[PDB]
Amino acid sequence: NEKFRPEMLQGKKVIVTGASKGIGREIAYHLAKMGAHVVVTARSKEALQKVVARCLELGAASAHYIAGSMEDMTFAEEFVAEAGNLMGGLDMLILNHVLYNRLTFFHGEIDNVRKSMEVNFHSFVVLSVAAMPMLMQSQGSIAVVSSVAGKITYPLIAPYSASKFALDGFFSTLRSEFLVNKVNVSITLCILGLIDTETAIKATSGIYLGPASPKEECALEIIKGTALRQDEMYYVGSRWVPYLLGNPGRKIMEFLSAAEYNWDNVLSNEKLYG
Amino acid sequence: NEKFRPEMLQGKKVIVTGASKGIGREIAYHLAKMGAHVVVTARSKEALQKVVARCLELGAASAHYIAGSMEDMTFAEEFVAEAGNLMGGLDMLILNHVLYNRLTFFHGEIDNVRKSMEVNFHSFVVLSVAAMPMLMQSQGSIAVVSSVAGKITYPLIAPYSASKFALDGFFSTLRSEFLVNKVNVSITLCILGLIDTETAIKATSGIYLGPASPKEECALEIIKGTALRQDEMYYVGSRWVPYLLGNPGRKIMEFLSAAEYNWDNVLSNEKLYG
Ligand SMILES: NC(=O)C1=CN([C@@H]2O[C@H](COP(=O)(O)OP(=O)(O)OC[C@H]3O[C@@H](n4cnc5c(N)ncnc54)[C@H](OP(=O)(O)O)[C@@H]3O)[C@@H](O)[C@H]2O)C=CC1
Ligand SMILES: NC(=O)C1=CN([C@@H]2O[C@H](COP(=O)(O)OP(=O)(O)OC[C@H]3O[C@@H](n4cnc5c(N)ncnc54)[C@H](OP(=O)(O)O)[C@@H]3O)[C@@H](O)[C@H]2O)C=CC1
Repeated sequence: NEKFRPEMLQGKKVIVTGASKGIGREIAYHLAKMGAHVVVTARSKEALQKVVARCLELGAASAHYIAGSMEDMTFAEEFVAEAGNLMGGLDMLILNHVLYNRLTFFHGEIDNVRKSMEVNFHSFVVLSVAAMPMLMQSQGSIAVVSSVAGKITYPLIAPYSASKFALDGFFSTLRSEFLVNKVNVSITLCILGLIDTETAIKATSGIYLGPASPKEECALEIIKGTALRQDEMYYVGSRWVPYLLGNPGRKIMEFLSAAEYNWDNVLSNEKLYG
Repeated sequence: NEKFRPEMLQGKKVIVTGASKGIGREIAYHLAKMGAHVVVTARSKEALQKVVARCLELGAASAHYIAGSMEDMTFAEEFVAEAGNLMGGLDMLILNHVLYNRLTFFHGEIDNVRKSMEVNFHSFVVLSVAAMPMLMQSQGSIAVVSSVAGKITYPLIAPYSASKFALDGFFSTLRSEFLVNKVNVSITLCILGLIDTETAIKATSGIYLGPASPKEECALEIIKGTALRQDEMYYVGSRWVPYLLGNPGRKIMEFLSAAEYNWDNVLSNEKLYG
């Protein structure tokens, strides 16, 4: 476990959300080629059926889908339980689905804000909570798929960028707690630049003109970084960009701030209850 | 308009949320000493009443309170309209209320996550949307009260930190678009370190031991930065901390990314629709 080897996903039990098309579908493909057990989800029954059949073709140990909407928090919680049952456990939770709005100036569409927060952030939280016990018993891993727009802001897309930023605040804090605690569930935040997904290409078409990175490789890098158990994985179309997105200032401040807690109390209140 | 002068708030029409205690109450007092028109809100009717009477005493041009809960998006939208009518307009919207959770390791309390997102983030957005036409006609200003834990993560407090990070993703993008567009409503993100608020002193008591900055001055600095129309205002108990909080990387990458849009198309799509 220093360099990635495809063999590391052999027989591992993996959930992939938003896997009927785009990057998600690609993640399933690569996991199937590695011979992982795979449970795939999104809203479209027929699209997921195709992915499932393709994954068995490619050499998945097993492949199933459960269709539903990630704005229903009850489905999200119950999806994880079914997924565990079909696999007899869970090694990796790949949180990938997303709601995209139109690239537009914000004009007070508060329903876009709410829907984006529901689909892109709250459900990732619900999925993680439902999966935590299985991940803890397998010392497994969570991929939190985000965006450059979750580290930095871009005109158009405020609703989306709010939800992605929220992911960083929540999961980074969680990892930080897991580290002190010492939980042995790893959390990888994936910071992706523009990707040549069909929705993204259509979305950005007359609007944003920077180059797009390929989805097949993107999907691979997500699994690499999650398997290698990294805090962050950057796939952003350049080697110098990630240095400007990982602000060392925050790193230093988080480091400095830890010496400000009284760990004796914190750790013994935790053992008392909660 | 280069150095702050108390005169700049004289007769200005200001909403302050979460203003029955802590920093909010201090904001109302400072605005009253400057002779502003003030509408104050929070859930506690009797605590608000006291603050209003103190504000009139301290020299407010006028002072009123409307009590209600920022979990209720209907109240938030109707509060801004009533506030505007009491004052005949609005020059400054100070978004300060917050729900605090106990400082505890996260153990799957999804309701804390939901409620924090509701009170700390969604309501900020609803208030701003409701206020925007009055703010556009006055070319006014919004203060978005955040935290160091909205730029950086801290163990304990994950749900809170998600909400604060959300505010940065949302409002910073909003400012971006306002500059392009060219709206003339300023948005000041207030990054506060530890403040000697009663709630904060109780909350952190046996747990976090860093020094606390005074709420009276904190409240003043929030209004100076908002009146001076700053993108960001730092009040963090140190002069070098802000350097580590404002990632220059982010600013460079935002500046570079701008030249990546086709603004001709963006601006003409805006002009035809939306
Ligand atoms: N494409 C890019 O340029 C970038 C992508 N990313 C990130 O990568 C991830 C995937 O992006 P991408 O592959 O382009 O997205 P796509 O639009 O290609 O695919 C999104 C997937 O999520 C599913 N989905 C959408 N809405 C819901 C819902 N309400 N409930 C359940 N499932 C849903 C979709 O299926 P269905 O619609 O049938 O439900 C689909 O399977 C996201 O987290 C995104 O933020 C980050 C930066 C850039
Ligand atoms: N205090 C500090 O160490 C730090 C504070 N900040 C920021 O400063 C701001 C003020 O915090 P502070 O003075 O410490 O907090 P306080 O607890 O002192 O004040 C909270 C205010 O918000 C109101 N409020 C809480 N919940 C709701 C609700 N659901 N609906 C409407 N009003 C509500 C409270 O009254 P009621 O419950 O009666 O409604 C009260 O008036 C916050 O945004 C905070 O995040 C940032 C960094 C540090």
